[PDB]
Amino acid sequence: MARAVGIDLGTTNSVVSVLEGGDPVVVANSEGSRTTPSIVAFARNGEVLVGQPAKNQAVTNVDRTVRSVKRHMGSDWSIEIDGKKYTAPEISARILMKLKRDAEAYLGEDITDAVITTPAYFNDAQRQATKDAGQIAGLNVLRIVNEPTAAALAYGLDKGEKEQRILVFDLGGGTFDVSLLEIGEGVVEVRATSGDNHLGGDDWDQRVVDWLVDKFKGTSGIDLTKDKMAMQRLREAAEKAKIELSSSQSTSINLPYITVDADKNPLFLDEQLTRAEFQRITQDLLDRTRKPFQSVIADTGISVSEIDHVVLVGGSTRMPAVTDLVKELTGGKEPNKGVNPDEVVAVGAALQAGVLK
Repeated sequence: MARAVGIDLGTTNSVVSVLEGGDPVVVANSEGSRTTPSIVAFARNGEVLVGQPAKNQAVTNVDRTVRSVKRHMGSDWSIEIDGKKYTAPEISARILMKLKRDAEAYLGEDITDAVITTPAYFNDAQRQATKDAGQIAGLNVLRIVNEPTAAALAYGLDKGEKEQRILVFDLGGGTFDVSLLEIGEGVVEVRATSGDNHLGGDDWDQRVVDWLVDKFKGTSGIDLTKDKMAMQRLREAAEKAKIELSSSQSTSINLPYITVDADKNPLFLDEQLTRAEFQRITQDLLDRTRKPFQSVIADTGISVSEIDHVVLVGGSTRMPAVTDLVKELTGGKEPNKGVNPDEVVAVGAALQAGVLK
């Protein structure tokens, strides 16, 4: 009975984990992925789309698509859709709802209890909105854990000396959260935070798209930003291009017959993006992280040599550009690998759900 799911109710992507005999296992979506886009869309027929199909229709159904609702949880923010205003609690509850339903299917049982994580900078109103979202989704929020806390829990960071210094570098899709933590008897307390609420993987992908458009245009003279379908697959290509460059030095973008030019000539986007070019481009954004990393270090008065452990969360931290930056940032103090960065927080949450009960 102690076990329950942990939910990483993320800004752009949410993840569910569950303790199975004490072993946190990340729950897969009905869509075939363990990572669920934190998007809730109302198709123009009264149909609730949560996750990837909400993402798929977002560009055409922006009218009724809510993305990154998490950014407004502590407010009175609501979207009036066909007679009903959906408050940020309710919208995020729909995520939780989908996530609950898949976990139910996965597990073959109804899990009512859950730890849901929130960013360390969320205030209690924002945490209460999260609790409310949980209750709306039929979840009984056991506790809310800060995402940095959960991240440290995920790696089982129980130092034999109790007291431990954690740097948690969170580069998610749409947000950047830096946090220094103090661990004591399984409790991971926050000492300082900083970050950039508008920097994440979305901008790194976006620069790849921009590059693709710029090079396409450079060759054909066509503004691909004017065609939404061009832009959706450019984002898919960009996403995967970044992913490939997390290990490869080069990746190939292949989007044939994208759109229509003046002469109806075959417009095949065929581009080679090197990891070096990728950095030449994206370092405009990688450099934005250096300042808030340092501001946490400065706010606590704790040098990098005094950090016992570094935790990287957010899938964008899988990039070697980020990894090497972390190595400079932390004096070579090596980030702990073994849990997927996007799943880390969910893992910790699941763990706290068992510890807690």
